[PDB]
Amino acid sequence: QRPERIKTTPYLEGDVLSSDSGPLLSVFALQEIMQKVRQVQADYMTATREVDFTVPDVQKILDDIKALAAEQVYKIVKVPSISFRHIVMQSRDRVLRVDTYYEEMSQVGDVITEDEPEKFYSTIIKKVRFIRGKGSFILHDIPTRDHRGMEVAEPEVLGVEFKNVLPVLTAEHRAMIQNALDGSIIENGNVATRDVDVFIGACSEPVYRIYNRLQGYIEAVQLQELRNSIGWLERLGHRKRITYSQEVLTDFRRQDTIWVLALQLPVNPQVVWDVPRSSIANLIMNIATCLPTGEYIAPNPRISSITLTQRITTTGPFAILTGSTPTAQQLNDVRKIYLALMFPGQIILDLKIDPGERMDPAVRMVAGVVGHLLFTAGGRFTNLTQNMARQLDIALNDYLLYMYNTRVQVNYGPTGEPLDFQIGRNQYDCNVFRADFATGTGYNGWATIDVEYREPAPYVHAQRYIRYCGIDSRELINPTTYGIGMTYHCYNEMLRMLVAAGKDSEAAYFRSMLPFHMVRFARINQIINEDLHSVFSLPDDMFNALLPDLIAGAHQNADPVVLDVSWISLWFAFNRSFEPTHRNEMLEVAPLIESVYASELSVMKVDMRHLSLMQRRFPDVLIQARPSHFWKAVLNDSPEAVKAVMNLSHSHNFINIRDMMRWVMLPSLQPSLKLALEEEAWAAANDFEDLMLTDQVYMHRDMLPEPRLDDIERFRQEGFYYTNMLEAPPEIDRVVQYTYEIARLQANMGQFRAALRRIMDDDDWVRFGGVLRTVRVKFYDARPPDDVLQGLPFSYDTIKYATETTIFYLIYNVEFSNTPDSLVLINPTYTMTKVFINKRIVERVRVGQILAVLNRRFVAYKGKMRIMDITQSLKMGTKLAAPTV
Amino acid sequence: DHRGMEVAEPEVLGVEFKNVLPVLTAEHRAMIQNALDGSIIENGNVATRD
Repeated sequence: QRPERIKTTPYLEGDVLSSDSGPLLSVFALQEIMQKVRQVQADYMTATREVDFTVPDVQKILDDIKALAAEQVYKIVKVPSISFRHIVMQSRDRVLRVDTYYEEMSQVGDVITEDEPEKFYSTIIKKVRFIRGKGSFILHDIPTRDHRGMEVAEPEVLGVEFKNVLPVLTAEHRAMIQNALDGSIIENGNVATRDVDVFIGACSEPVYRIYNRLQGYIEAVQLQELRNSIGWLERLGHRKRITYSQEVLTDFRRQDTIWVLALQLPVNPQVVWDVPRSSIANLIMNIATCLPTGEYIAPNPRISSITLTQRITTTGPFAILTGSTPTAQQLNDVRKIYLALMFPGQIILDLKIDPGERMDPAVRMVAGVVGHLLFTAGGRFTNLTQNMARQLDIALNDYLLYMYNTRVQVNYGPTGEPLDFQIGRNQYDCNVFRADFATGTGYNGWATIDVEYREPAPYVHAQRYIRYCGIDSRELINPTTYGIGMTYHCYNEMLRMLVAAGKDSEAAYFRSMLPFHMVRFARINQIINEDLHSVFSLPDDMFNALLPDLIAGAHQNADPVVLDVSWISLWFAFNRSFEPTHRNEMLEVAPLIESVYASELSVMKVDMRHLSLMQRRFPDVLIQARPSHFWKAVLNDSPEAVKAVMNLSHSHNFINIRDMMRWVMLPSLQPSLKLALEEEAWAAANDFEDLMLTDQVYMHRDMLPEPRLDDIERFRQEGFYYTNMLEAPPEIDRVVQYTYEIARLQANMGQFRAALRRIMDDDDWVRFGGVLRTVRVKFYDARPPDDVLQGLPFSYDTIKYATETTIFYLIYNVEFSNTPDSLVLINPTYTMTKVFINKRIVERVRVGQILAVLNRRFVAYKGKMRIMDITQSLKMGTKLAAPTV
Repeated sequence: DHRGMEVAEPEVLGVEFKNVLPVLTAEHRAMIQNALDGSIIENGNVATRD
């Protein structure tokens, strides 16, 4: 199926040894990281917090991100909420209404206390998700009816309930209200093919604000935004070289279907790379969605042995090493070496000194040669530590001086460093094979440009093309040189030195394995810049600073993972190839999985951005608060799939207070449907009076009003009642201002009860402002008990400054046989608590304006329309008919 | 935690006054709590470590 795997000559055709895959190396790499930190913490006296190291199921995590793409933040409903109610009384033709949105806003979270700061943040988040979850509907297929030629709507789709008003209302206003119910007509409803329903209604302004943003979203987010997203998915498949079917996408929209698109496919890749200490978590997600399943191909066995007649056979110099097998421990070390070659800067190797294992001394000296022509310590990236590259130069110094043939001459240098001599008859200077991390004089990348830039990438953050040993992946399609001149500089100097030291039988081996060597790096290049190109890859501003922060030893936030290999694992990784067979299963669903993950991080950042300012707005509430409280609060009201990706390296326990504060200040947001529906919900809560929380609560000595009634019907008609709710707050003069620091000291000095009563006797007003309070609304007919009547704004335990207050309405119900002095007593009953709210909540308005609240232009869809989501169709394997210019 | 800055708990200090707090007067008990809230924790730097 591919032009590069057509194996004509039987050179590259060899035996299959083992296999590997994407979803297997992802769980293997996290095991080898967490086993190392659980090993050094068991051998030494370590003193830290107990952090459990469990290896999470990666395949369950990637499935749960995919199930989140099928979520629907909107909902389909036929009728809106109730949104208004009326309470009847003794009066006819005069009632009082109740906006029942604030009744629903009363019992949302818990009571705000001045000692639990984490419970304050969860009370806020529970309110805003209640606003967004309620005001996000479509209102499809409302019921209507007919009246005298015009189309009037059924009264159930109006947001007023008045069914208790009719059996007490007079027969004159029954017809005066019936013209209004037949006045809620359908606008331009007497034309067919309308395809929509327009009517007027009543709903509260904090929820109607969400209804405008969702309805305005579908007007602007349509086919052209699907046109950009599919056109971007063509360019990623244009690079990754996937095959297409003969089926293209046509932009034919039906006349009865409405498209809703919740995501955007060009992902801002900075959003993933601001998550604190997520450098290892981005690596494991890169393996699971991009590595293809391959087989380790052993080289052709006729390279060593050439059989002449029957019993005459040429034998190799490493006859003992080629006929060995890797044990099950060492095979897990070959899978580390190819895991460190595919991810160039991010994974670095070491040596793993082990006293239990006893090897031949010759396998170390042979594997000092193989390390010098397989790895890379050049001027751009490194595959191996400053210590691992030091024990290879000593292993080369010992191999070049243990001469089992006739000794060649050697002239040492003035220092004592390894490889400081001039071996050979013609005195090849062996000084150039010591590791020099600024130029890479020994390993690959000596005279090679192994990082090049040639085209703008689909993911804008990773533009580089890794080219191991200066070889393109197009030297398997159209080769440049012959089958003998396939040589590069870092290998060729190793051969002409190994001949000079008399080891020209081993040099015959490494020369005859040159084209097998170059083909392997020509397939690693076809995995790095062709398959492992995701948003989870490393950006260029972190890749370029990996090596120059390794030499200086400075601190870095993209610190590499150090893994351990063995000595013989250097040899067994030489004679393998990893030629991939099948690409990864979830490669096509990959960028939709990245899109949901980047979008859910965007809505988490906004929920911490607004909560971080509450201390600078109400400092008297949050005394014992810290930035880890809203970090703990909004992570509870978040999907567990996105939380499981952020804790892939158990970094939830290793974050200090100035790292989570750095994430909430980094500007990078991925716009989607939910963020366009969340930021509108936060805009409706920037006053807190729509959250039933206020600071303007007063205390003022005032008697319960005893209406000295003389006419029974006039007292019955006018609708007499009493509430503690002010219509307007008192003046700035004549009042006394208290706060938390003043009122707390007066309780400890014993002057809180005394100095407050002197204000109550001089007929003044005291404000307890500074903190917030939970406010409820109650209704009573007879005399309410003491807590409501004298209910103090504070309490005792030494005081509770933020006690829950209440709003009570006392409807005076009178009968015929009551004395005018019956409700007049000798000694009055005072009330103290008086709260102002600045909201139209409970207003006593006559029945001429009972349905004057119909001022909301609702827009509804007809029942023939269809509402379908198209977010699940943003796969990479799709192609569209009309290409994007 | 207190007012957005960090303070130390009273047992982290090297004194034990738990037997004198029941006898001590309520006027000075609120003043010894305010005196206890003055031991702020400065951030330091020991070989480039927090």
